Amino acid sequence: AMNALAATNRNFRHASRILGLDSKIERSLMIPFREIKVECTIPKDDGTLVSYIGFRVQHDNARGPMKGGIRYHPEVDPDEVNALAQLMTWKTAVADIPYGGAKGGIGCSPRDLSLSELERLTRVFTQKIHDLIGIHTDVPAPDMGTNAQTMAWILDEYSKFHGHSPAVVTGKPIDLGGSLGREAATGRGVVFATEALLAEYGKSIQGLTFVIQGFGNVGTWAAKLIHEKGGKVVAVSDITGAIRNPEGIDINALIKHKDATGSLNDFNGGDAMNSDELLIHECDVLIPCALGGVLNKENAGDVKAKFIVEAANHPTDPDADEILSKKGVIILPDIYANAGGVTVSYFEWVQNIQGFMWEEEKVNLELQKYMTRAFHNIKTMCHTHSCNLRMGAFTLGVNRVARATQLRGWEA
Amino acid sequence: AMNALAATNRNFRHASRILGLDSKIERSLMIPFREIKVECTIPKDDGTLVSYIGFRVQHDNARGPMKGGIRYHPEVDPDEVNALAQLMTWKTAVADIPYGGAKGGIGCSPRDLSLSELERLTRVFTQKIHDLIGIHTDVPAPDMGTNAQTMAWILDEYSKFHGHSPAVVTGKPIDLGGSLGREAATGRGVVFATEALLAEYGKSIQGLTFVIQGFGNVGTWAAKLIHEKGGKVVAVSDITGAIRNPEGIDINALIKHKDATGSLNDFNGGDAMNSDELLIHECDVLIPCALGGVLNKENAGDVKAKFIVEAANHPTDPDADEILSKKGVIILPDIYANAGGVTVSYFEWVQNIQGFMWEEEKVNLELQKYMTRAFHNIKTMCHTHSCNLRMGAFTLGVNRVARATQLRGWEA
Amino acid sequence: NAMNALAATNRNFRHASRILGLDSKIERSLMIPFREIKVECTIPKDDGTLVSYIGFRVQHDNARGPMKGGIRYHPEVDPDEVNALAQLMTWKTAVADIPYGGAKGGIGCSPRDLSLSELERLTRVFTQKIHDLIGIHTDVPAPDMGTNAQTMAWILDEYSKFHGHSPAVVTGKPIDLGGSLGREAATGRGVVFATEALLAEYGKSIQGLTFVIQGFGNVGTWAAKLIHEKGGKVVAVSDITGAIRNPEGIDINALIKHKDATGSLNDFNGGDAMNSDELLIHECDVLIPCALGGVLNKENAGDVKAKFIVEAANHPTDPDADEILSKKGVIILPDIYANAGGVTVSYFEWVQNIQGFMWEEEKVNLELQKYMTRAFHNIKTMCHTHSCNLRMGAFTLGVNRVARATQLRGWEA
Amino acid sequence: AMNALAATNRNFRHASRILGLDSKIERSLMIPFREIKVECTIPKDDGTLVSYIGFRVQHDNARGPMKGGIRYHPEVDPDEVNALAQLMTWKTAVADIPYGGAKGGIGCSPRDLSLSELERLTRVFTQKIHDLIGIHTDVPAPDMGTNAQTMAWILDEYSKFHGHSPAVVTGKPIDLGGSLGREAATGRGVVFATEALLAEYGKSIQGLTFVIQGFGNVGTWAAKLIHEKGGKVVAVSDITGAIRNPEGIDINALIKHKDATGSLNDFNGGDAMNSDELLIHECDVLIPCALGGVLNKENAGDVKAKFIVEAANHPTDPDADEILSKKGVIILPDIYANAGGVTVSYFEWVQNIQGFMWEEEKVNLELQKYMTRAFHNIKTMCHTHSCNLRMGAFTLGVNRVARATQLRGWEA
Ligand SMILES: NC(=O)c1ccc[n+]([C@@H]2O[C@H](COP(=O)([O-])OP(=O)(O)OC[C@H]3O[C@@H](n4cnc5c(N)ncnc54)[C@H](O)[C@@H]3O)[C@@H](O)[C@H]2O)c1
Ligand SMILES: NC(=O)c1ccc[n+]([C@@H]2O[C@H](COP(=O)([O-])OP(=O)(O)OC[C@H]3O[C@@H](n4cnc5c(N)ncnc54)[C@H](O)[C@@H]3O)[C@@H](O)[C@H]2O)c1
Ligand SMILES: NC(=O)c1ccc[n+]([C@@H]2O[C@H](COP(=O)([O-])OP(=O)(O)OC[C@H]3O[C@@H](n4cnc5c(N)ncnc54)[C@H](O)[C@@H]3O)[C@@H](O)[C@H]2O)c1
Ligand SMILES: NC(=O)c1ccc[n+]([C@@H]2O[C@H](COP(=O)([O-])OP(=O)(O)OC[C@H]3O[C@@H](n4cnc5c(N)ncnc54)[C@H](O)[C@@H]3O)[C@@H](O)[C@H]2O)c1
Ligand SMILES: O=C(O)CCC(O)(O)C(=O)O
Ligand SMILES: O=C(O)CCC(O)(O)C(=O)O
Ligand SMILES: O=C(O)CCC(O)(O)C(=O)O
Ligand SMILES: O=C(O)CCC(O)(O)C(=O)O
Ligand SMILES: [Ca+2]
Ligand SMILES: [Ca+2]
Ligand SMILES: [Ca+2]
Ligand SMILES: [Ca+2]
Ligand code: NA
Ligand code: NA
Repeated sequence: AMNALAATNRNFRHASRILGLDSKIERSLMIPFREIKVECTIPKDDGTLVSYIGFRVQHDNARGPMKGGIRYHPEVDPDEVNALAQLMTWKTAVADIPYGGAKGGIGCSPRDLSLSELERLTRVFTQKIHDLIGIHTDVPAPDMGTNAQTMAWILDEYSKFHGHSPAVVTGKPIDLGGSLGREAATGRGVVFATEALLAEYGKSIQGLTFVIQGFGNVGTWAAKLIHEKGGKVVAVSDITGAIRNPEGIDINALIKHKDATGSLNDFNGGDAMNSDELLIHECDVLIPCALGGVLNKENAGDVKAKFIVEAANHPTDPDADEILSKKGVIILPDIYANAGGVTVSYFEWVQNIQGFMWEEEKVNLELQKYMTRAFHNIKTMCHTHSCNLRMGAFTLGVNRVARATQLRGWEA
Repeated sequence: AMNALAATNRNFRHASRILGLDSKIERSLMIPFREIKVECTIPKDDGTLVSYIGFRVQHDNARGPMKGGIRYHPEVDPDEVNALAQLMTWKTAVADIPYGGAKGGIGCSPRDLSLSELERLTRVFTQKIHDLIGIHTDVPAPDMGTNAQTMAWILDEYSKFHGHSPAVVTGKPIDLGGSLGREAATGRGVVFATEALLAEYGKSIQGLTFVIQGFGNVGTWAAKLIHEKGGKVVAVSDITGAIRNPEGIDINALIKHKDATGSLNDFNGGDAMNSDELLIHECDVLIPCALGGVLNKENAGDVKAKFIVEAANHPTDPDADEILSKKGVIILPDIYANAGGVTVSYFEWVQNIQGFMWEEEKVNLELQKYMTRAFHNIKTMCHTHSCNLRMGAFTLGVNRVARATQLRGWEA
Repeated sequence: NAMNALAATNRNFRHASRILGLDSKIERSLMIPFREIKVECTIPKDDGTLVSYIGFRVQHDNARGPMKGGIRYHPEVDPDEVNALAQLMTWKTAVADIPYGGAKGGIGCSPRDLSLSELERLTRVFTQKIHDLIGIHTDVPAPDMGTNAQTMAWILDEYSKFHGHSPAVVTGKPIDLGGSLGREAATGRGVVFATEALLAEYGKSIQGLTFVIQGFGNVGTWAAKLIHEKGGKVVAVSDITGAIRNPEGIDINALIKHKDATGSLNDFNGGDAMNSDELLIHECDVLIPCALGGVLNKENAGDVKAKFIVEAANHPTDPDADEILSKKGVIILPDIYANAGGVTVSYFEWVQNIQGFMWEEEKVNLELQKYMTRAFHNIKTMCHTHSCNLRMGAFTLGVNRVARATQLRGWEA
Repeated sequence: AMNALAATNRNFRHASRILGLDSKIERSLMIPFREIKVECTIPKDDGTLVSYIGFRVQHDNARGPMKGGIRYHPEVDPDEVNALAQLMTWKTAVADIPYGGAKGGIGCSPRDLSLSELERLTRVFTQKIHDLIGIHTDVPAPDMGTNAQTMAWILDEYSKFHGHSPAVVTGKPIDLGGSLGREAATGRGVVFATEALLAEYGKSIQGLTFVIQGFGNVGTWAAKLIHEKGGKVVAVSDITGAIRNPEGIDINALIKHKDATGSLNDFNGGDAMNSDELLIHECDVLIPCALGGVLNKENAGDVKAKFIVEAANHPTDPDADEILSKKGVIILPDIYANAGGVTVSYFEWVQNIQGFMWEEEKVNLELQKYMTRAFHNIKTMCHTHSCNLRMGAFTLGVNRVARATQLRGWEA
């Protein structure tokens, strides 16, 4: 259970060492451009007040407007938001999209708030950060605990202060300027990333078994698209519980059952298992799709997967990376594998600022090209620097940010 | 040495209980409106880069634009800036000036920077916070390690972004719209505060002995104006050392000597003394004028003063308060005694927005009037609530802030 | 016959710089204006045909505060003149110890040749072209030659379309639109105060002395009227139409009525026509130029008969004339002091506007007197410190104050 | 050498008389929209101050945002900037790109300034004009003495005041939103223009001899691309000297030599020649790529070229035009032949505001289309008005600006 920012800074310092970065540049790159904490106090439906703290860490904007989602989750805190924001900086650079990195969140439990309370909280948070975000400054998006409806409320409230600004947030509903393909983009990108990786070993998804932790926006689309590529999704978990079927779970039936009952439990097409054995389940490919830090020094040694594809942000800490590398496990890093979301967010933003939307086929074709080119550039760094996939992506992104920073200069 | 924010929060909660504040209002008043941390990187004179982190905590704005200084000191960190900012909210309310509270700082050692480096650092910090401050939003000022020249640079840089804005900062040089009386205002207010307290016992400054920790903007003017009221300043210290004379130090001579040599303890008109027994020196009145938290559980039992007048922000922690109370020591609290600075800053801001400067005698007569009225209001709270001077001031300030907050309301 | 106005003003500035011992880099920075702006101003005439003018606003220096200075409509407006006038505003505001820097603007046009509707359109288009450059705490215009309170009303009205009601963006306004009591008369009244201050140093006063006035507009009429009411004998007056003299003194109130009724000073029953180019060399105790700059120059200065010159116009005496006149024993009270009653009461008008509350005229004129008395005292101090004449006493006072503010602001980016 | 603005105004008045332009419209089109001169004072690396005067002439914006580069050169003065700005107005209209004309510069010698000094000067200039330029107002670019790195500093400083604004300047580094093709664009467009001209005579570049004055952004690319189309570049000069080779200079070798030594002198593949006989050197096509006014009444009669293609701005004054016309020399005018720079600048601006960059193949294909179309419209004007190439282009541009001006109207 390592501190999230300590783990991410360890990876950053490793990448900086591989690159030979100057120490003063390295320090500047670590320090976020701006960290914001704001009081967010709303009346509950019964009129009583509740106060939350909202966060937006704006890590780096050398390569363009900052980009990253907003997490509503009880474990949101400054270290977590800082770690996620720094990862967005490297992720956007690896994807070669013209963004820097940011992240925000509120430490709350959304399932304990009514829809009207969530809307008020979202609008108050927007009132408290509207002057610090913007189409060409910092563009939020969903993350854990938020979704396209959350984004609609941000858009609606932001637009009161600045006029109609569809490009100020991505992950919007289609009817409010959202992009076709954005809902499925992170899971679909995970599929593309997994296919690029497996192809290096002469393999494809068909017939392989997959274990998925988390069953939300990322986990459901990754599970559904892997299954439709012929993969055997043999175990899935979420906050409610876990299920397994060694012949592969009928993911579409699982989605129906989850929507209808609110639970993975009592699914007819699988067996209840202990959630805390999900990550060490037998499989070809393990895909964490929920919280970070879940693969650590305590359980990494029990991981049975041959490949790990990080759909979640920072699911594997650096202690686990070492334990797993010794076990022969290949790890496709978060800052590449889950970048389908922010890549299609970039396409959404482009569509909005161009005032004209794309067909879904074009969105998904561009997503594939970007994921293919990013993986190609990662492999080049891995070869240049004789390093593993995580450090190939991390050095790629750090190097691109350092270049843009140096071009912009340092005089006042 | 107790954590500064923990110490201030202990005092705040006690005050809230005295007032019977609802627990949700109590929590809201603790949480700052907005906390900002920004990277401040400059080239040094030799061209090499140095990176600092700048802070501005905007604690509360219910009563008006936020107000508070900018500290350049190596121990600046988020807990310190948050504690100072919260104290500004109570202090402005105690003074009955139409401001809320804020504070900023950079963790740096100004003596280690050249004048050109300090100017670049000040201008970059201003570039990083200009969108967060403003004449009717948040109005900075000096504190430890900054002075009127610093404020000139903030004014000059801010005005590039928003046009000429003299009232955006106070403590300015007279020639750029500063107020007569502001340089001396905190020390002069300390004198008025001390006179008010002493008169409750039939006493005057004339003939009493005083010990002063620190010899900067606050300590020099407190010592000089006490001396000119006939007080005997028997010991003085600063970062370089300490000097004592039980007959009274010639403060004007000491000021000349300090300016000529940069040190205190080789002064002809006194004897060197160990700086670490200054606070426990025999005196009628002890006036800390340097860092916070210097009267604590380790040394409070050895304090020999009959009265403590808090010129520094939070020089006495709550452990020390309890120890000193049992010894019969009477403590005039920071949020009253040092409020001359922010009160004359209010007058400076008024003069700027009115476009027309006042004579110094008007500034100082208004300062006296405000300090006499605030002391009376503190005494009223002390009598109503049967509480000590610190809690009289804290409850006065918190109550005023809570009242403004409740009038503004909570709907979105 | 005149020196170039900017060369003349820079020669005075360089001399003041030398007296003060200014560093050469600071000297150069203080010469260079903050910002010079030239804009096309094209309007339809009443018959629909187009006419194009060039408008100027030179923002010379803002170290001491919002820039301040009038707008001139006159055929001889050009960049050198506007730059010279703007630089003089910087020193004048500093001499007066008001919290402003210096700017000036203008249009090279002949207002007499435009209809009122054409003048209004031109003024509104000029405002449209510079509204983003000026502002209550940035640059605050005012009248000058060829413009008046009605001109300022149109600037206010057009500017407020872009920025909301902004009374303090311009001074010299009509009283009924936020103007200050006392501003119409302020420059002439300040000229009297300044003259009284100077004469008192010689144990004299206005009563019984003789005065010659060149120009009979906002400045010249009020200087002449108020001098006359203090017992001065105004023995010659000119404007663009002609010149009249009466060695026993002209009835200024009668002359005002005659000029109003006929549009001319000529054929006034209470004086004698004279050659307008002998006006400045007429016998008198005190000569007060109240029209164009550079009118005392190499060609006529040696024939000046006045004992005192009080500069109500901006830069009426060039440095060649200064030197000639100094050898003749003529004492010259400089424009950047003597005519500062206008900008001083403009400051008061601006204060009243931003404060939302207007003053009585008695308060305005009492404050004007205080400011003019204090400024003269400070000029005398500089004269004594630097062993220099009145012009250099004022110039060094202003330059020193601007340099001090500049140094405090600093130079890093 | 004639006055630059007098020469350009003479060409403008000539074009207006060909068009029968209304005399009032003519006068308005001559008068620039807005001329700006600003103080630019910086500390040097040793801390001493230096003051420059920065200029931005915004000549005409009837057809759209104004466009034109920034020159750092000791001969920069108001007449030169006014002349270049008026030429940008006609050039943009000839190219049929939706821009008006502007130009800027600072009278300085960049080679006498350090890189940090150049950066501070550039940033201060930007501070002084940021309120007067903008994506839809006035978009600068490089010119003599500035380059992509200069533009990066303008972008960076401007974005402090207005947020990230990549389209505010063109000629940016690729890694900061620059366009592929922009660096080579002016020289490449010179090639296209020359090819369109020569084709009118059944000629092409291959085999012909060229002389080039200047060897910077424009001269190096023009010479390189001409040589790669089989042209014989027989003489080249820059500020350091001149070389000739009647069999053709190896331009790639000359570039490498120039880079390594900083001089064209002592190039192993050419002979020194007197650089003030470069323009009168025997050749088929003469291409000035440096200062304006270099062909004048004194040397035009000695010109030996058959064609002059004006890559520099206003290299030929009207006295020379007449002398050369009598000699049968054909002159392809600057406002057409060098328009590849601004045309690809337009594509860069488009890419930036669209948030999505183009392939270089597309950039260069569009450049060719635009240059071919502009030449066709110039020939149409030459035939309609029985005038030479300069007046065909000048009348095309003036007529397009006059039309847009008339549509906008004149009431307040
Ligand atoms: N949404 C995106 O576009 C996107 C993009 C890239 C990366 N990510 C990352 O993907 C991960 C999932 O995000 P999401 O958008 O799917 O969130 P979501 O809120 O839609 O779903 C989160 C899922 O995780 C489950 N979960 C929560 N705690 C769990 C626990 N302790 N054990 C097991 N399951 C648990 C929830 O029940 C739910 O199934 C996060 O790390 C997020 O930062 C999201
Ligand atoms: N300046 C104001 O208007 C103002 C207003 C209210 C309260 N305060 C408080 O007053 C105190 C002093 O502020 P200032 O403006 O005088 O600062 P300053 O920087 O002008 O001077 C600080 C002084 O403290 C001394 N000092 C520092 N560390 C010391 C140590 N360990 N022991 C002894 N002396 C030490 C320095 O040597 C110097 O004499 C601070 O708590 C500040 O927050 C300042
Ligand atoms: N108005 C102010 O508040 C103010 C303030 C300070 C200084 N000034 C200066 O005072 C002078 C006059 O300004 P004003 O406001 O009275 O202008 P105005 O337009 O009201 O009047 C100008 C006067 O000068 C006369 N004049 C013009 N050319 C002349 C010539 N060749 N010979 C003789 N007389 C001539 C006109 O006929 C008219 O009488 C100018 O130098 C101006 O810059 C004006
Ligand atoms: N850069 C563009 O995109 C662009 C676009 C259109 C037109 N132009 C025009 O092209 C010309 C060159 O611009 P650039 O971008 O190549 O500039 P640059 O600074 O990159 O290079 C200028 C070149 O001219 C040479 N030079 C200077 N003075 C000279 C002299 N007296 N004799 C001979 N050579 C001399 C320099 O040594 C250098 O080789 C200028 O007229 C410019 O306005 C530039
Ligand atoms: O779409 C975006 O802007 C961000 C997507 C994400 O923030 O969830 C992420 O990549 O972690
Ligand atoms: O004058 C001000 O606004 C600042 C006062 C201060 O921050 O130094 C303080 O009261 O601690
Ligand atoms: O009142 C003003 O602001 C300006 C007065 C004036 O510009 O005419 C001047 O002093 O020359
Ligand atoms: O690319 C631009 O916008 C301008 C190109 C240039 O200014 O150098 C020119 O055409 O002269
Ligand atoms: Ca950073
Ligand atoms: Ca609060
Ligand atoms: Ca200047
Ligand atoms: Ca025009
Ligand atoms: Na009409
Ligand atoms: Na240096």
